[PDB]
Amino acid sequence: ARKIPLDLPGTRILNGANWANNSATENLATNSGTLIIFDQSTPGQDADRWLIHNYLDGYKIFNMGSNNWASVSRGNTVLGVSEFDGQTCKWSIEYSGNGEEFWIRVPREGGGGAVWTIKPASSQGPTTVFLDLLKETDPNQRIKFAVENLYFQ
Repeated sequence: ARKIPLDLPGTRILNGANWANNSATENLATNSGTLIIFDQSTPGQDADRWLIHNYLDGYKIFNMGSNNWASVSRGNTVLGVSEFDGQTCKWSIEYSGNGEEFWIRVPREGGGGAVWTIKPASSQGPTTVFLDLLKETDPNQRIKFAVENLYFQ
């Protein structure tokens, strides 16, 4: 509950009422990562289901449908990448102090890493994940983990 659900591959990642989806690329040329889309609809089998596991001093976040890891992009966004990279796929997961909400943060020595920030990309959506400086009162930065056979079945 202030507990991160590890090794539970049916876990949904929520911001508010929306949950995170990811899909494997259909592009032919080399792809640098796919968007993490927050909504209340799921695009493909298991696209909304995530596995969180320890990785060194942090965590790795894996999508069961896309076979991608959530990763720090070079453009201050969070994208799903098809191969694990320890330099981009490790996250700090820090309890916010409220409820069951957490911040998912770029690892940074001394703290202060930028955090997952769920925002519409345009007035027409979609709503995706950015890496912005932490504002402790910003609802768009608060992440919750909804466990299968608890909040939903």
